[PDB]
Amino acid sequence: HIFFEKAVLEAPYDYIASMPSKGVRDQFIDALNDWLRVPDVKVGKIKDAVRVLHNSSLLLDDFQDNSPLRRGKPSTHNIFGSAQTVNTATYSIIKAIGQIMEFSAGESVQEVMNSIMILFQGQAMDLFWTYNGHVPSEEEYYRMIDQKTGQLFSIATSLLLNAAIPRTKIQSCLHRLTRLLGRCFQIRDDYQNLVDLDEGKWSLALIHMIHKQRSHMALLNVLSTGRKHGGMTLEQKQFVLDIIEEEKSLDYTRSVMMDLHVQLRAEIGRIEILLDSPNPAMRLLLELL
Amino acid sequence: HIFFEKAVLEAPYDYIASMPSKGVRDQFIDALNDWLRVPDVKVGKIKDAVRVLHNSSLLLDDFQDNSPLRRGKPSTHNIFGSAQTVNTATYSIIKAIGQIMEFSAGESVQEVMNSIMILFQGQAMDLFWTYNGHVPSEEEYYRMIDQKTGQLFSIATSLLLNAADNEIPRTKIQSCLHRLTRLLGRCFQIRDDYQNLVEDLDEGKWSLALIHMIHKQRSHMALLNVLSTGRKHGGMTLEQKQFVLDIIEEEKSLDYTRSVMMDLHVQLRAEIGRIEILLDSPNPAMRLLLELLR
Amino acid sequence: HIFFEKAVLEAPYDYIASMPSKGVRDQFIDALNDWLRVPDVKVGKIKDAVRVLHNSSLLLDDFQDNSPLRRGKPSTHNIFGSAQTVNTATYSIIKAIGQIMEFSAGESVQEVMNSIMILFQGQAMDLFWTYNGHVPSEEEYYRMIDQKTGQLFSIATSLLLNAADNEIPRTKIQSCLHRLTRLLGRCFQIRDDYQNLVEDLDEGKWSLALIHMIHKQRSHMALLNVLSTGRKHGGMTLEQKQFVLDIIEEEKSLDYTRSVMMDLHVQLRAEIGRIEILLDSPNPAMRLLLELLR
Amino acid sequence: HIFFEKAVLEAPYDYIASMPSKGVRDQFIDALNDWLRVPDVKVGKIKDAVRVLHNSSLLLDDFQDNSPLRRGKPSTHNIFGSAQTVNTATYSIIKAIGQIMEFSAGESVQEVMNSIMILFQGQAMDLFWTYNGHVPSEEEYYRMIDQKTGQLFSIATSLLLNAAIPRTKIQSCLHRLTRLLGRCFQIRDDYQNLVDLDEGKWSLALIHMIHKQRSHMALLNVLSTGRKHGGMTLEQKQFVLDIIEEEKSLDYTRSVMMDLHVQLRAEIGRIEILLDSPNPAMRLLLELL
Repeated sequence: HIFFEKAVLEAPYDYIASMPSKGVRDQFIDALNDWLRVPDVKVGKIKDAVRVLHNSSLLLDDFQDNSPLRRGKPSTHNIFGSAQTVNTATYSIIKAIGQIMEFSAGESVQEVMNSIMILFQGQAMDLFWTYNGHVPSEEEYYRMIDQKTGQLFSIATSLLLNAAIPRTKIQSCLHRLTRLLGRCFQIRDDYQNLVDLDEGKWSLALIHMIHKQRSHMALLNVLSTGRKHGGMTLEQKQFVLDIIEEEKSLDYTRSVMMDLHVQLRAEIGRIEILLDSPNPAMRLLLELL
Repeated sequence: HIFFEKAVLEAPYDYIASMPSKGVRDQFIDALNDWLRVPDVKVGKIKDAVRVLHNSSLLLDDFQDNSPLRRGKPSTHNIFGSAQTVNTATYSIIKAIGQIMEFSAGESVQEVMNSIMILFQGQAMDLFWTYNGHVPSEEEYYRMIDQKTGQLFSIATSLLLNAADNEIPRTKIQSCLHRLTRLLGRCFQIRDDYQNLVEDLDEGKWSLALIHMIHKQRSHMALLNVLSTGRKHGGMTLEQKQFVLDIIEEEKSLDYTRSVMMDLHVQLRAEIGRIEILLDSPNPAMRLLLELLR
Repeated sequence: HIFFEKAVLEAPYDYIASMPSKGVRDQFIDALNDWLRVPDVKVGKIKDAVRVLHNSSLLLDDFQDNSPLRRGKPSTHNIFGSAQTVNTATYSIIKAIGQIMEFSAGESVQEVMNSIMILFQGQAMDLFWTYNGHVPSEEEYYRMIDQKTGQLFSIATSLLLNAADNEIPRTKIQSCLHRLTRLLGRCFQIRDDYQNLVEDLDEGKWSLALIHMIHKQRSHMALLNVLSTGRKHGGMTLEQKQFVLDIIEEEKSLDYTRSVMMDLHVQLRAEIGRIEILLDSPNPAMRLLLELLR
Repeated sequence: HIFFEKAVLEAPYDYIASMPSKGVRDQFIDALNDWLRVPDVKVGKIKDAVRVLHNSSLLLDDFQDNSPLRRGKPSTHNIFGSAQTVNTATYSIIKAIGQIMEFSAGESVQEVMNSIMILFQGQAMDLFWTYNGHVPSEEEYYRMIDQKTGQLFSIATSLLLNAAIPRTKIQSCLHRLTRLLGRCFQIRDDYQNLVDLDEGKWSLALIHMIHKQRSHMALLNVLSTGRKHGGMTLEQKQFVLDIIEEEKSLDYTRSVMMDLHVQLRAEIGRIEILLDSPNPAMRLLLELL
């Protein structure tokens, strides 16, 4: 009937939903709801909207990096074919927009529309630097990371500032905290995924090493010419392993995390002092990293 | 520099922005404008957004059906890779959705996006059939063709009408126009099909001819089993493809779509004459659009 | 010398003539003899012909499902090649049909072959489903299982009864016996299935479990799409196979066949008690046959 | 319904039937009906029975020699898979037996049952000599050929002698003509198929050359060791081509045909003189070769 055509379109989403999600986009909102304090009948709807947007982000990601198994279960790219996964991810983002064009928000449609166009620009960069071997710089890797991960919490917050009653004075001093939390969470996720293979999959633990001016040019010319001629040899695979240990990129991630925290605990304090009410939970949210 | 990011993202959509489309969406919009009588500023922004949706559908369709040379240049999938064109298409769809929002919000645009998710339910039906091999019926196949090809004309008309003049009959012509759009989209899909079989796409997709043959009790088993061996071996043969061409030549397949195209053509002709009697004047453009369908 | 031709033809069937079958057709025939009370010359020729049909079905089945090690030796397909085992199987089927003709022709044997062509309509249904991927229903799946596994027991019983004693109730027990055969064959197929899932055959075939899952609206799409990708890539994975095992563990699949096996077991038990009241004495062998079904 | 399960089993047969059959098994019976003169309501049934038996023979053959295209259209082995073609060929022979267990014949069931067991023995030999490289001898190749082709006309005639009224005096002097016509027709078919590739596909035009004691041992050792090590080289493929020309196997087929004819025209004469009625058609049947 109609339920058939409706449950076949939403089948890949129904497969990615049953995954044991970390529950951060649904906890950051629960921690941001301590300050903004929107009604439950609305915060739940916004949580649903950011949840479908993020699950569709995973749907596009798990295909945009060919991986038979993402975590525990097999990857949607490897179960429903590839054409089905793409044609359901696109429908899912449009459905989330229509969910945002509703009670989620009325007049600031351009606000979330632009904050989604940023989310796709910050991803095209990753696909470009992987498909074209064009190694980045930290001034651009941090740009991309904040252009692809933080642009989800940005929509998550820009819709909670459209419902929550002071003024937008917090905005300029609230977005900052959003982008900071987003970058730190991506960095923590990369760290846990590391503790390696290349094949066009950059990270902080690689943009710090491939720019270490000691043995830098050896690196900028080891990946290439080998990634063309097959993939890599066997002593070369150990070479970069021992190279990452040299300057200890794995410790620059620790240092940047030790700076994102002390940047968070001074950025949360801005909100804690703007509104005269502590937040015994958002300070505990930092246990994520 | 954003000047570079904003041009690596748009790069795929720019690659088929200049392809020789020989499209008809433009002619249909310039023919509906003969009735709606909207300012040229409007008929410009509408074409400059429905063309984005169309080219985005091309990226999204001409990639699942991995093709080679298209008009002298290879398919956008093989050049920019699969992962990059998908991201550019998902962005370009949102770019057009944002373009729509700007021109108008009165009379609601929550029914202009609810008319795009239908354009993806249709493609979802098609990509579920071609993948899981489930043969369609005849009514279900017509439903998918209406959902997938005609829905883009439906978006264009539902955006045109929403800023038509604020005069005119308004709603008293809306449902009639929507029926005209459905029949016109169905004809323009079925005509490209009948031109393809004058076949060559037996690698997975489902034309109306295939729906005619697989449903006739004579040789129904044979054709069903041929498609299964094809999808099992990834392409049938140059010999088995000649067998399917001979089934088409046997069951009078090129005579059953013609008897459907020539029927939908007279139906569209009756529909257009019904539009010229609903507080409207002649449209020698629409009757020149039907001539572009053999 | 014919001594060589007559031994290269019989060579494949002789290769599984000594395989450790652990079969049950013999036990069932020796249990039906407890009722029919036929001369041992009969109960010998019957087993020496229904065993030929069974081993021939093995050649014909264990070849389409190209397998490797079977009981410590490879499948008869890989040793003698596909073309040679098929010819030996088609000959051995006719050898058993000719064997049947000899023992008896009164009461007609034109209904003993009409009960073998059913055993091939069943296998034809199975080889059309596994090939063209058409999912079965539940009643159609039970029909195929009755046609394919139970029909060999039906041949044995319709040959036993046709020379049962010329005394006995005769026809007044024929239809009851035929219902007993159908239920017993269905149980012995479903039990081998439930033992296979304590799975490992997701390369094309269709167990009852697969018919339970693909029919439940929850995750019906997921499982259908997994089987399509499997049959498209020729085998799914070691990862996707674990996904199907987790669906089985989720939808309570190993609890729905058990609720069907334990139902068919009580049904068979009631049927056997109904046979002991139809001018017959106890059969402590039949009630020891049911114990060989967990 | 029931028509479904009935038309799926008989679908491969329905595909091999639409082929443009030569129409020999339905013409040999029409030419044998001149002497025996059975009723039409019976000769048609026997023609149907031998037609399904022969179409099932083709079904097993076209799979037992892997060929994507037999003639004009594609091969049943390459359309319905392989498991379907086998499981319909077997059903077709059983159905033909049941058609023979009827009006076709009543009491002489063993006659046609044995004449079908011979038809499968005469084929197992071919599959053995192909699957095992065991080159035959003419004393065995003629045996196999008469054991595989003539055993169809044999059933075609043994059922017309079960309906047709003299005695079985003709039998012993009628079977001979059947087997002679069967061998000559197979030889004519092989000749037309030749006027080559090996891969275990013997013929008269090969059993005559691979036994030509001049260059014989070179042949018995050229095929093997090469058919294992890949297939063949490029000068070797021309070698046997020029070898067949040497002794002219292609002319021993002509000589054996020039003997089968003069053997036929003296075997048909036996029937022509036994019953005092000429046959202006069976003499014209010989135009097949």
